[PDB]
Amino acid sequence: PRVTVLVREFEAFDNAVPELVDSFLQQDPAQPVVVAADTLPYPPLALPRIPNVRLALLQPALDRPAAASRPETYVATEFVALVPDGARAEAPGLLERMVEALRAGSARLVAAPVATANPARCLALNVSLREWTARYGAAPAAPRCDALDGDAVVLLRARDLFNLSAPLARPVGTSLFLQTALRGWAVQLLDLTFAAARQPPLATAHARWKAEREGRARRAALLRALGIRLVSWEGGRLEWFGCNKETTRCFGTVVGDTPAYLYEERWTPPCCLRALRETARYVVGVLEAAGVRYWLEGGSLLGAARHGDIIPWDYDVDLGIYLEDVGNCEQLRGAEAGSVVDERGFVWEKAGDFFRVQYSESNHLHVDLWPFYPRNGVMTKDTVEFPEHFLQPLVPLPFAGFVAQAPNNYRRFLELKFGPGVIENPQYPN
Amino acid sequence: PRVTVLVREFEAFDNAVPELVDSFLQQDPAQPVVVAADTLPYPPLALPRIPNVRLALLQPALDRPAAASRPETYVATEFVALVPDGARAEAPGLLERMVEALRAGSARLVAAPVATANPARCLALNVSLREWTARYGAAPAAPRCDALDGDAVVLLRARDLFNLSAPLARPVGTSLFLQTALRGWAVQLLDLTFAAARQPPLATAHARWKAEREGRARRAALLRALGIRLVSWEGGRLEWFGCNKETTRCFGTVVGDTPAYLYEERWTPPCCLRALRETARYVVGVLEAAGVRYWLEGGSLLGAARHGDIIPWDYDVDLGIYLEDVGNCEQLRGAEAGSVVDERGFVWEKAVEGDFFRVQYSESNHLHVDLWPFYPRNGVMTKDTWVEFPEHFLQPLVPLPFAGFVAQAPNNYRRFLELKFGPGVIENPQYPNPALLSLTG
Amino acid sequence: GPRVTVLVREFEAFDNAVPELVDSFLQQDPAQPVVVAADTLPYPPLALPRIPNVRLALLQPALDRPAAASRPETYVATEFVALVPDGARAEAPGLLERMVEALRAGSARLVAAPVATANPARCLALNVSLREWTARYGAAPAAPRCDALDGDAVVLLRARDLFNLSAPLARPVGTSLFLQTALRGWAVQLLDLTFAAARQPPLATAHARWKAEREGRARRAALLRALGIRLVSWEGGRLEWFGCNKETTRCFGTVVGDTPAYLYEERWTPPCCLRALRETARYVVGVLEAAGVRYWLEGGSLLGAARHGDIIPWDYDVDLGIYLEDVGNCEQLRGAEAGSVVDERGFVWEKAVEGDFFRVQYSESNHLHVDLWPFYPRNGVMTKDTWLDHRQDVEFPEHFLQPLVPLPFAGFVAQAPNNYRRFLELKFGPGVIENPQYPNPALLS
Amino acid sequence: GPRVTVLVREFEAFDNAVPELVDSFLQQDPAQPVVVAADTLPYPPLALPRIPNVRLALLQPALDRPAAASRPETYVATEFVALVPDGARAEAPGLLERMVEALRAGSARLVAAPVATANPARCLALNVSLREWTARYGAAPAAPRCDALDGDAVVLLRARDLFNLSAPLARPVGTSLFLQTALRGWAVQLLDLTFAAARQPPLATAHARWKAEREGRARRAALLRALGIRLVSWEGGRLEWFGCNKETTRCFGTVVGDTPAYLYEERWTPPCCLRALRETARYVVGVLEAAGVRYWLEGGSLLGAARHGDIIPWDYDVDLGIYLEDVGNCEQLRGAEAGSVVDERGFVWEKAVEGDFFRVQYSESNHLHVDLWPFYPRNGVMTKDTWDVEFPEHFLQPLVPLPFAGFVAQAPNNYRRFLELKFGPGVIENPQYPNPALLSLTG
Ligand SMILES: *[C@@H]1O[C@H](CO)[C@@H](O)[C@H](O)[C@H]1NC(C)=O
Ligand SMILES: *[C@@H]1O[C@H](CO)[C@@H](O)[C@H](O)[C@H]1NC(C)=O
Ligand SMILES: *[C@@H]1O[C@H](CO)[C@@H](O)[C@H](O)[C@H]1NC(C)=O
Ligand SMILES: *[C@@H]1O[C@H](CO)[C@@H](O)[C@H](O)[C@H]1NC(C)=O
Ligand SMILES: *[C@@H]1O[C@H](CO)[C@@H](O)[C@H](O)[C@H]1NC(C)=O
Ligand SMILES: *[C@@H]1O[C@H](CO)[C@@H](O)[C@H](O)[C@H]1NC(C)=O
Ligand SMILES: *[C@@H]1O[C@H](CO)[C@@H](O)[C@H](O)[C@H]1NC(C)=O
Ligand SMILES: [Mg+2]
Ligand SMILES: [Mg+2]
Ligand SMILES: [Mg+2]
Ligand SMILES: [Mg+2]
Ligand SMILES: [Mg+2]
Ligand SMILES: [Mg+2]
Ligand SMILES: [Zn+2]
Ligand SMILES: [Zn+2]
Ligand SMILES: [Zn+2]
Ligand SMILES: [Zn+2]
Repeated sequence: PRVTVLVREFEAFDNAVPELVDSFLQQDPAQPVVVAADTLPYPPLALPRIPNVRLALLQPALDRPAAASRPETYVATEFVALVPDGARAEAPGLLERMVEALRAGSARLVAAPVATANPARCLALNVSLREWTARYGAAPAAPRCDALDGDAVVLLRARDLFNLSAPLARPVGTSLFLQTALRGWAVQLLDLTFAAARQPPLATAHARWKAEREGRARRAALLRALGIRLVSWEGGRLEWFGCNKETTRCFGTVVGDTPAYLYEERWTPPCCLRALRETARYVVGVLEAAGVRYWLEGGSLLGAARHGDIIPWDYDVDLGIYLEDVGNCEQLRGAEAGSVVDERGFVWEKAGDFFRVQYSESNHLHVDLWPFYPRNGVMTKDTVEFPEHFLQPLVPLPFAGFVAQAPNNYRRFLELKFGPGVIENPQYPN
Repeated sequence: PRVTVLVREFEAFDNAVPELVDSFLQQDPAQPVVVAADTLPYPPLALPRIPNVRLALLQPALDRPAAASRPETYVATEFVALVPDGARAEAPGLLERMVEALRAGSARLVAAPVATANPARCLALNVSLREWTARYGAAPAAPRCDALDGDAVVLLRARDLFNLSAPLARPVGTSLFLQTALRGWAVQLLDLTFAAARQPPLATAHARWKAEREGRARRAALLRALGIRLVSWEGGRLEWFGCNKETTRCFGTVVGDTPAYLYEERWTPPCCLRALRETARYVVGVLEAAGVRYWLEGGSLLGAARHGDIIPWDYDVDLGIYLEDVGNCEQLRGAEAGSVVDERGFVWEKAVEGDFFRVQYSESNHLHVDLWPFYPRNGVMTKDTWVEFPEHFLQPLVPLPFAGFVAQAPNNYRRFLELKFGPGVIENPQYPNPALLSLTG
Repeated sequence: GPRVTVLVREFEAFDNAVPELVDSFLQQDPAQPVVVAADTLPYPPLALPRIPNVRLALLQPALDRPAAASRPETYVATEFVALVPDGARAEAPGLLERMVEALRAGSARLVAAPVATANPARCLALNVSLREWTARYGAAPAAPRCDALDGDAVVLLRARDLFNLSAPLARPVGTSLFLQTALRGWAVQLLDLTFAAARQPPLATAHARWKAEREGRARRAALLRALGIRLVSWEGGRLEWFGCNKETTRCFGTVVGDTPAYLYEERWTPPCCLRALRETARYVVGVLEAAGVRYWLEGGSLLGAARHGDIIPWDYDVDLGIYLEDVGNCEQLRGAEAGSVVDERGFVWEKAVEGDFFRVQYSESNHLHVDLWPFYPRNGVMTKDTWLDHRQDVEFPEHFLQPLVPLPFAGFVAQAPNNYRRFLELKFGPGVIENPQYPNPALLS
Repeated sequence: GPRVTVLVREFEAFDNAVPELVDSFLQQDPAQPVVVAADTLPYPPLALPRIPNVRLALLQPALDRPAAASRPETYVATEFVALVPDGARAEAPGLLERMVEALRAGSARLVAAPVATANPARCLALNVSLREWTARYGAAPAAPRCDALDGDAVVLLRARDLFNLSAPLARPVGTSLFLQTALRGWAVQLLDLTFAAARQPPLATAHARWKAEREGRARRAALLRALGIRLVSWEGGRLEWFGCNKETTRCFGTVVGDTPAYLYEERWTPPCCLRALRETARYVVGVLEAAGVRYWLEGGSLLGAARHGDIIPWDYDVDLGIYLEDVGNCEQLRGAEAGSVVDERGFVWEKAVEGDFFRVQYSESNHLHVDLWPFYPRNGVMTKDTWDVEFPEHFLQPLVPLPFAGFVAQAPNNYRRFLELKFGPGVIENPQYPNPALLSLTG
C-alpha cells in the first residue's frame, strides 16, 4: 500500500510546505513525496535532499528533456494523495485507511477534509462544454459528491490522475473536479480528518489578501483556457469569465454565416448571449422612448416563440421597424451621417438597407434593425415581403428577459417565413 | 513512408496550409501530414478527411486524454519534416533526398531553404543559460551551422524532436535552435530548395503587420519563459527581454543573502547588470561633479581589478566615500532627511540601520549602489557600524576601469584587496557552486 | 495494479549492456521506474536517459550527501522490485506483471525468471552454517522451488523483504542474495518465463570476458570472507576454500584466556584451520614414528579422539605426549633445541619459551601448531619439571603407557594410552567424555 | 530520563580503556545510555556490563542480521549523542548536562569539551573544497568558535544531525566528522569544560602508540581517498598528498570523449594531477631553453597564463608551440622521432601517433603530459601541415615573458590579441567553469 504525497497548491511567498513534508517523513522516513511547481519556488523551500523527496518543475526549459515536466514520471506508486498546503500528518496510517476506503468503495476518488478554517464540503457539479458552463449546487447524495469546496487530501490511482488532460492545473480544487465530474467519476468524502499545520501559512491579513488575489487570477486563467465562460450556483450567483463591454466578443469575425464556436462543436458563449440580451433590451427601450414601431424578426422572433430567448447557437438579434418612424429617434438620424457612439457606449451605424447597433466600440455583438414600409397592404423593403395585417396589432411576447413586441398570430407568421413546424423542430448544429 | 510533414508556423486568419498539404499529397497520396495548432484554426482549414492527415490540437482540454496534447502521439515515422507555411512540394523525392543527406552526414538536423522572399540563412548561435544570453552571428563553417534565419524545411528524427522540452513552441525558428544549439547539435543547410506557394500567404501590408505583431509577442513570451534576457548579433544590436527603469528587478527581494538566480544555477541577469552599470556610472558622475571623494570598495573593487567589470554573479555595487564630503551633494543632504527621487529617477536613501547611503536605479527597480562613508582617526579610515584600513591607501587615489568607465580605486589596490579578502583573491574567484548551495542552503 | 521498480546491480563499468537493458524496459513503459546501483560513478559514463524515472544510486559515502543518498530503499517507492542482470533485455510486454501475479498466488517470497543467455539460471538447494563457516549447495529436491539459483535470472520480490536484509546489494548478488534468503528459510520459485538476451551482449571478446571473470572471482572471494564463509561445497564433493593455507596467516590470531576470538562470535574453529591442524598432526605423527619416538594423544586431542575420532570442533591446537629420552632420535627435535628449524615439508619446529615443550607449526606464515610434551618416568609415574597452569597438566602413572592402544584421530590411526577413559577422567574429571564444554566456562560457556 | 547517549568509536581492540570509560559514566548515572561501536567484535573481550543501557553496535554486514543492526541510529533513543574518545573519564557529575545547556543556548550545531590527555583538543579553521579535492586547515581566527578540532575532545550534537551525515562514524572520527560538518558550514564551539583522563590510560608504551598510529594513519589515508580529498594543507603549506605521483597512474586514467572522469564527478582537476603538470611543464621548458628550442605558451596554457598565471584549474594538459626548424637541437626530441624515449629523469618523449606533435609524459606510468606543436613560417604565416589554427609570424617576433605555473615562460607578443584570434573576443575576461548539468544533457 504505497502512496506518493503530491503537493501542488501553495504560495512561494508564504507556505507551510516544509512542515507538511517533515510531518509525513516523521511517520515514514522513506515516504515518497513530490512537490510540483511551475518555476523554482523562492524563497527556497529547502526540502530534505533525500532521494524519496523530489521537486517537479512543470514548465519547459532549454536544458531539460520532455520527461522532466511530465509529473507521471516522478510517481512510481499505484496511488497518489494530493495534499494542500496547511495540512500535516499526525496520526500514522491515514493514507493506508484512505486506500482501504478507495478499494472498498465504488468512487474513483476518496477525500479526507483538512481541519483548516475551510474544510472540504461536498458539492454537486454539472459541466456543459457546449454551453461553456459549469453548474454547482448542494450534493444530494453526500457524502458521495461530484466536487469539493475547501481543503482536503484527495487520493486516487495514479493511472486515473495522470491520464487526465490537465491533472495539476491550478487551482487543483477547481480543475480536478471539472475533469473528473465530466468523466462521470465520483468522490467519496470520508470521515477521516487531517490536522492543520501547527504554524499555518498566510497568518496575516495582508498575506491572505495577496494569496486570494493570486488565486482568483489563476482560477480565471484556468477557466478561460478550458472553455468555461460561466460558473453558476444553485441560488443564483453567477461568475463570469468571458467578454464584456470593454473587450472584444469571444468569436470575432464570422465567415460564411458560421461562427467559430460551431466548428468547435459548441454553442454561443453565454457572455456573448448576455451582451446580446442587454443590447436588445437597450435598443428596444430607445426605440420605445422615441415612439418607433418595432417587432421581433427572423431568428429572434423564432426564439421568442420557442423558449422566450435567443436561440442558443445564434449570434445576433433582428428587429423590424417602420421606415416612416426612423426620424423619430436621434441615434438613427445620426447613424445616417456616420457612426454614432451614444452616452451609454452603444454604436449605431447604417452601412445599405438596415441599421446595426453594436454593444460597444470594442464588442461587436449587434442588433440589426430592418425598416419596412407599407406599399399597398404588404410590408416591403428595397434590397422577403409579408402582409401588413400581421402588424395590426402587435402582441406582447417575452424575449431575453423583457416583454417584446411581436406580430400577431406569430406562429402563423413564423411558418410563413421558415416553413411548417419550425418552432417544434430546431435546426441543431452538428 | 518514413517522414511526417509537420506544420506549426502559420496564422489562422491568413495562411496557405491547404495548398501546402495538397502539394505533398499530390506527390504521395499516403504522405503523413500533421498540422499542429494550440486551438482549432478558424476559418476552417478544410484539410482532406483521410487517415494520414491529422489536425493536432495541443492545448489541454476538459474532455481529452493526456495523449491528445502530446505531439509525438500524432507521428509514427522515424523522421519529422518541419515545414513553414508558404512552402510547397513541387519536385518529387525531396523528403527522401533529405533523409539520405541526414543519414550520411554528422548533423542531427538537415534543412532546405524555401524559395520565399526570406529564404533561410546559416547562423552561429551560442546559448549561455548562466548569463541568460543568446549570442548569434555569421556561421563560420557554413553550410554547417547552429541556427537558421528565414524559411526552411527542417528534418530530424522524431525521437530527437519530441525529446526536447518545447519541441513546437512558437516561433519554431527561434525555440528549435535555442534547444538544439544548447545540446551542441548542428544543422546542415542542404543545396536543395522547396518552392514557394503559388498563392503566398500574408500578401498584403496589413496582413503582414498583423502576423509580425503576433509573432513578436510570441517570441517575447517565449524568451522570458525560457530565461533568455539578452539576444545579441555579433556582440551588438542588443535586444532586451528583462527588467528596466519601469519594472521591478528580475530577482526581487533577496533572502538569506543569496538571490534567486543562484538557486536556478545561473548568474545575474544581464539586464540587472546593465542597470547596475548605469547606476554606478550615474552615481560616480554625481559624486565627482559635487566634489565627493570616492573609491571602489569590496567586490566592486575586486571585480575592477580582476576584469574591469562587476563580478557577473554579484547584484550590487559598493563605494567608499569621505564622511566630511557628504554635505557637498544635494542628493546625499536630501537623503539624510528622507527618501529622495532625483531629476533622473534615481532614489537616494539614508540607511537608518547600517549607517550607509543607498542609491536605487528607480522607484520600482531596486538595483542599488551602496555608499560607505569613512572618516580618518589617526591615519586610519574607520566607521561606527559594521574592516578599517590605513588612510595612505587613499593618498592618492588611482584610476581603474570599471563597468564601462574609469573609476577611482585605492592605490596599491592589489595589496588593499589582499588585506581585505586574503592573498590570491584576484586570481581565485569564488565561482558559484550549485552543488554546495544545495547542501548548505 | 502492480508497480515494479527495475533495479540493476550486476554489470561491469568497462563493458556492459545497461543502456540497451534500460531502453528495452522504457520501450514497454516510458515512465518505468529504473534504479541503477553502483559503488562509484561508472566511467566511461553510462549515459542513461536523464529522465526522472531513471536514477543512479551511488552506494559510497560522500562528504556532501545525506545518509539516505546511499541507502537504495529510498530510491524504490514501489511494492515490488526486480533485480535484472546486465545482458538481459525486455522483449515480451508485461513480464514483470506476470511475475507479480505468480508471487501473489504462490507461497515463495521470491520468484525468478531465467535469462536466455549462455548460462540461464538453475534451481539449487542451499544450507548455510555460520557456526562452521560453511555453505553447502546441492541439487534442488523440490524444483522449481529452490533455496538458490546458479546463473542469470530476473528475481522479483517485495521491496520490504529485499531491503530488510543486511546486505541487499552486495556483489556478486547471485551469491550474496540467496545466502541471506536461504538462511532465513525463504524459497525462490523458478518460473517458466524467460527474458531475452541483449542483442549486443556485453563482454563480446575473449579478453573482455576473461577480465570480467577475474574481477568477479575477486568480488566473490571478498564477499565470502566478509560474511564468514570459509568453505563452499557442492554435491559431487567439490570444495572451494576461502580461508587459511600453507602460504597465509592463520585465521584468528593470538589466543587470550584460553578462548579464541571466534567463540565470542558464536562460531567454532574455521574449517580452514581444522584441515591444517589435521595435516600437521598427520605429518608430525609420521615423523615421530619414523624416528622411533614414543608418542601418545594428549589433552584435548585425546578427548576428541575418544568422543568422535577427531579434533574438538572449537579447539585450535593439537597435543601429544612423548618420552623425553626419545627426543634425540628425531632430527627435527635435535635441531629445535639449537633454534627454529624449517624442515623438508616447510613445517617449523621450535623448543618453546614457556614451559619445556616443543611446538610444530604448519608453516612459517601459518602458526597452527602441534605441541609435544616430553615426560620421563620417575618411579612408574610420568612427570616433567615445568608445569602449565591448567587443570589438565598433571602427573599420571606410567602403566597408562604400557602398552599404548590404537585410536582413530583426524583421519589416521593414532597411539593413545590404554584405558583412555580413565586417563581422561583422571585429568579432566568424571564424565568428561560425555559432557563437552568450552575451554574455560567462567568466561564463555 | 537521560537525554544524551555516550558513543565510543575511537579505540583500539588490542589496547584500550573503554571498560574504565563506560564504568565512569555508569557511576554517575547507572541508567546512562552507552553505545560502543565497532566494525567487528572487539577482541580481547571488552566485558561491558550486561545491562539494557549498554550496547555494542557492530557496523558490519552479516548474513543473520536485519539491515537495522548495522545502522548506528538504531542504537540511540535520545535527542543528543556525545562522541567520547578512549582515554577519557567521567568524574565531575553533570558534565553532559552542561554541554546540552551550552548547545541549546548558543548558535553552533556542535559543542565540544577537551579531555585532559597529553593531546587536548585544539580549535582549528577548515575549508573543504570538493571541486579542488582539498582540505585546508589553519589556526581558528574566532576561537572558541571553530570549524574543526585537533586532539581529544568529547563532542556533543543532536542525534538527528549526526546520523543524517553520510559517514557519521567513519574513522578516524576526528578527521571525518569535521570534514562533513565544515563543508556544511556548521561550527563547533569549544567549551570551557574538561573531562578527566582515564586513571590507567590506554596505549601507555611507545610500542603500543606506534601500532596505534600506524593503523590510524592507514585508516586516515583510506578515508581521504574514499572521500575525494587528495591534498591536506596546514596554513597553506605542510602539504600532505593522497593522489597520484611519478610511480602511479594518473587519477583520471584514460580519457574517453575528451571529457575526463572528474568532470562527471562535478569536480575540477585533482591537485596532484595539476602539481605533476606544473612540474612537467617547468622541466620541459627548462630542457627546451637549455637546448635552444624556441617555444611559446599555446592554447589553454597561454589562456591560463594570461588570466591568472597558472594552468586553468579544470584543464588536464599543457600545450606549447615550437619552431619546427629547432627540433634537431634537443636530443630527447631527436630520439622521439625514432620512437619512445625515457630520459634521465623518467620523462617519456614521443612523436605523435598521428597529428605531428610531440608528447612529454610525466613518467612511464603517469600520463599527464605536455604537447609540443611545431610550426614553421610560410611567408609570415605560421603553419603546421597537420590540423590549432594558423596565425601570423609577427606574434613571435619577439616573444615576451609571462608567469605560468610557478615559473616564467615565453608567450607571443600582444598575447591578448593572439588569444582573441584563437578563442574569440573577451576570452581572458570570461572564464566559464565546467557545467555538469550541461554535461548531463549533451553527454
Ligand atoms: C539531512 O541532510 C540533508 C542535506 O544533504 C538535508 O537536506 C536534510 O534536511 C537533512 N535532514 C535532517 C533531518 O537534518
Ligand atoms: C446536473 O444534472 C442533473 C440532470 O442529469 C440535474 O437534475 C442537476 O440538477 C444538475 N446539477 C446542478 C448542480 O445543476
Ligand atoms: C493511463 O492508463 C493506462 C491504463 O491504466 C496506463 O497504462 C498508463 O500508464 C496511464 N497513463 C499515465 C499514468 O500517464
Ligand atoms: C532525451 O534527452 C536527454 C538529455 O537531457 C538524454 O539523456 C536522453 O537520452 C534523451 N532520450 C532520447 C531517447 O534521445
Ligand atoms: C541440507 O540440510 C537438510 C536438512 O537436514 C538435509 O536434508 C540436506 O541433505 C542438506 N543439503 C545439502 C545440499 O547439504
Ligand atoms: C523493513 O520492513 C518493514 C516492515 O516489516 C518496512 O516497513 C520497512 O520499510 C523495511 N525497511 C526497509 C529499509 O526496507
Ligand atoms: C578559508 O576561507 C576563508 C574565506 O575564503 C579565508 O579567509 C581563510 O583564510 C581560509 N582558511 C584556510 C585555513 O584556508
Ligand atoms: Mg510561516
Ligand atoms: Mg444577421
Ligand atoms: Mg551588498
Ligand atoms: Mg588440544
Ligand atoms: Mg595448547
Ligand atoms: Mg590536448
Ligand atoms: Zn463572449
Ligand atoms: Zn534584470
Ligand atoms: Zn584458518
Ligand atoms: Zn592526480
